[PDB]
Amino acid sequence: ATKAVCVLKGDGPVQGIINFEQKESNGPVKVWGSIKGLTEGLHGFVGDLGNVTADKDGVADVSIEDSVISLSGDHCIIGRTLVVHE
Amino acid sequence: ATKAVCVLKGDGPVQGIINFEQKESNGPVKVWGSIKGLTEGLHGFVGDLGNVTADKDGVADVSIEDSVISLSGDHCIIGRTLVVHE
Amino acid sequence: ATKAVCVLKGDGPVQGIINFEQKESNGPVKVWGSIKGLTEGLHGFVGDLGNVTADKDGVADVSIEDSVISLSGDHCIIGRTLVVHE
Repeated sequence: ATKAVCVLKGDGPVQGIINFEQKESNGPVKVWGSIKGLTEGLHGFVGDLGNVTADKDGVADVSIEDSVISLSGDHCIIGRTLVVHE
Repeated sequence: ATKAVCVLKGDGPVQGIINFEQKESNGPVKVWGSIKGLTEGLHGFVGDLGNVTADKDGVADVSIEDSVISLSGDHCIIGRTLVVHE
Repeated sequence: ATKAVCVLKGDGPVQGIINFEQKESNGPVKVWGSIKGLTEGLHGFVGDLGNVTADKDGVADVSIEDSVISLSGDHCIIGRTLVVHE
């Protein structure tokens, strides 16, 4: 099979198969999400209240996430500031 | 099979298969998320209240996450500041 | 099988399979998330209230996480400051 990702025979759910091949990427990558799996029965081969949680909160005014910023020059300031000339 | 990720035979759920191959990446990568698995029965081969939790909180004004910033030059300041000339 | 990650036969849930191959990466990588597994029955081969917790809190004004910053030059300051010329 030489190179082969996610090779299988039979049954059973398969979820979340990711193949990344980068050549001089120079960038941000974000993989995220929640997975839930269950197998029952399986004869001849009780309910649980639950929840998976991956949220977020928080209040701001300047928020940068998974971004690329480039500000080259003079007086490159991030956030509040005060510049007075003469 | 030479090179083979996630090779299997039979049953059972498979979740979260990630293959990363980078050549001179020079960048940020973020993998995140919660997984829950359960197997029952399996004959001839009680409910539990639960929850998985991966959240976040906090308040700010300048927030940078998983980013790439480049500010080259004079007077490169991050945060509050005060610059007076003459 | 030469090179083979996650090779198996039979049953049972499989979660969180990660393959990283970097050549001159020069970057940040973040893997995170909570996993819960349970196996019951298995004949012929009591509920527990629980929770897994991986959150975070804290308040700031300048917050940088999993980022790449490069500020080359004169007067490169991170945080509050005060610069007076003449």
